[PDB]
Amino acid sequence: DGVYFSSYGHYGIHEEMLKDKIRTESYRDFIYQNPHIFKDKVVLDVGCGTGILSMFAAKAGAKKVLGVDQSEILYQAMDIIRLNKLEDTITLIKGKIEEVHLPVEKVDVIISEWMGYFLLFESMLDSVLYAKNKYLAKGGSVYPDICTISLVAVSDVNKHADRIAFWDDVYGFKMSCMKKAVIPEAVVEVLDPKTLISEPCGIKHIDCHTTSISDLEFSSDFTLKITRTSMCTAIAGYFDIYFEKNCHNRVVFSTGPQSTKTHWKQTVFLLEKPFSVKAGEALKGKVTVHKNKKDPRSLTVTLTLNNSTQTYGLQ
Amino acid sequence: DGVYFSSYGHYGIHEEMLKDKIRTESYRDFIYQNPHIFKDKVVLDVGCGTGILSMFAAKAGAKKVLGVDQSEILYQAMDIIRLNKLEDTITLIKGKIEEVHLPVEKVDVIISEWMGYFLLFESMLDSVLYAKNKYLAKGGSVYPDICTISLVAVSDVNKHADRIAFWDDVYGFKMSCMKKAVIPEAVVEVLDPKTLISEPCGIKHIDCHTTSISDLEFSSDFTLKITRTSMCTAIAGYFDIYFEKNCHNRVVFSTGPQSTKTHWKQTVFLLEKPFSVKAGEALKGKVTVHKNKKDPRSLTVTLTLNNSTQTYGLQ
Ligand SMILES: Nc1ncnc2c1ncn2[C@@H]1O[C@H](CSCCNC(=O)NCc2ccccc2)[C@@H](O)[C@H]1O
Ligand SMILES: Nc1ncnc2c1ncn2[C@@H]1O[C@H](CSCCNC(=O)NCc2ccccc2)[C@@H](O)[C@H]1O
Repeated sequence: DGVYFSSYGHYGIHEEMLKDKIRTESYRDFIYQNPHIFKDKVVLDVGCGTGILSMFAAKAGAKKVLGVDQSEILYQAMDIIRLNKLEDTITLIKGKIEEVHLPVEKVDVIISEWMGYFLLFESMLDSVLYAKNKYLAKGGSVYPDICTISLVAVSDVNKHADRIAFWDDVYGFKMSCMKKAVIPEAVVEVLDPKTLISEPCGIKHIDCHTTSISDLEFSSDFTLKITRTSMCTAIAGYFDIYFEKNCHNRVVFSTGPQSTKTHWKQTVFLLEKPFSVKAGEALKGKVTVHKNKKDPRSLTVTLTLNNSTQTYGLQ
Repeated sequence: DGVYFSSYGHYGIHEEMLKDKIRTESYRDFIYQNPHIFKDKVVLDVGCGTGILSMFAAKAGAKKVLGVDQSEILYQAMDIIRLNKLEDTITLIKGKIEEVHLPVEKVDVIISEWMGYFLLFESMLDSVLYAKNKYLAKGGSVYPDICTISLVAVSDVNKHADRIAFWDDVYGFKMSCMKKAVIPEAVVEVLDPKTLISEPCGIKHIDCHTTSISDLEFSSDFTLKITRTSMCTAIAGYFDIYFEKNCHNRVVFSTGPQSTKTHWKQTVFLLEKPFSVKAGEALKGKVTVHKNKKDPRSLTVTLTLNNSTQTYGLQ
């Protein structure tokens, strides 16, 4: 989509992503501490951006790195690779991974940073799975290989009031009809871990080696173990990223609220009707994640909890 | 423009603007403390958004309020006015102020919140001046009536290094070619007032009663009185808003770094080549503000200082 690749044309998003130390050091450590994965191999960097994953792979001893991006950032990547004198190892190709012509039939390794808010926002894993099905050699590997999504309950009456009740009295005037636009929009924000009132519950496990495209729309029945008697005002979502297959030095990071903040923050679903929970309670709910019918890069999250159902949107 | 009015269709920008207490209380105080300006008058709210200025004017005793917005937010304004039982005083009209049909020939008062980053970003004052020339009755008033733009010198080597030098060494790789995209982009951020190294210099005075459209593209020769021997790394811009004409209770707010933060923050122009200044020095420069030839809602700021010239863009 023209709007989608246009946004990634600007250096601003690439600066934010590169300055995310948890993200950037995790990939750096994965590659530098497992050079047996890259030594003398053919590597495909899907959505290479500025191209630093391709340069990591070269440093780790890749025979050949193919960096692919549809964004205009690829022209910056070309200059960056030339500035670093790596043009004999790294080839950059402008286009969608779905339609570009590659100068090889097969690659030994696919690496990518495809993750959106709540993991699946932007639907870029579909592109990586296209690349894997078409190009990954027999016995090849895709990294990161394992991803999880988790939910956790939140009590934060003040944050709820600031976003919702706010619209009841604005300098004496009623603006209550605005609440209808607010509730269905998922909020991307850093969550104070003091406001967590449950143990986390895993709602999705993905292995990029065995997952199909169709698996990326899913339902889960979840149980949240309530740890604090309180008013439940929201459910928050986050994701964990693992580098595992054939690793001597496994790497993990979490985007959860108990972990150092990343640029992905946490995804918060505000409850239209907050409700009381008790420590020890097993809170049962159902969550379904779909691609938005209108824009398949946008997500729909359907949440059933406390005998009420709300659908939330990520952009 | 479709992109422009689309952005103002979402409640998010209206929430941010309404929660800016300095902005919102300034307009509230102006209207509530000068009701003689509104009593039994016909009022035009140009770009009414959620419509709360129209409701302020009604409370202050307006005979008739016409709220105009091209954005889809106008449908929310219609519901808000009905919820407050003000539909007999306030009429909302969907369209551009340049082309809508008004049910009156003339209005006594125009009120608007048209100000962008560095005052003139988005070029919405052109629309307010259209409305004034077409609709303002003989002896009518436009608010806010007086605006200034100021510049101030900054020393912040660390912030400069974080935005510019950062690209020289990214995990051992050279990304110096990215600096070319960064320098020309004006930064909108809250400036630490401890990093100011000059007295402010006014570069523009606008009275909305007498200013022409053509006056909104301007040049100024400025002098910054340096107060701290230091490395000058940036020039910051901000603006002041006055309610004056026929006021018994005059109202002012500043978006400057010595004042409480607003959603407009400050506009920062990073210098490609920081240079040394001395306390007592009279630093002479020239600044020109133009509409972007490609998109006239975008600004071009041409800065000459220390015998070097850089053009900066606001989106
Ligand atoms: N179908 C597609 N075909 C081709 N390109 C596509 C497609 N879908 C999306 N894209 C691009 O994918 C990127 C995603 S954002 C990651 C940038 N890469 C990056 O920082 N690498 C360095 C790095 C450093 C440390 C840790 C991780 C990564 C954008 O540039 C999109 O334009
Ligand atoms: N040519 C045009 N014709 C018609 N509408 C146009 C045109 N150019 C821009 N617009 C609209 O102008 C608004 C600017 S943003 C201020 C919203 N109003 C607001 O908060 N009022 C309440 C308030 C409270 C306290 C203090 C001040 C204000 C947007 O909604 C645009 O869609």
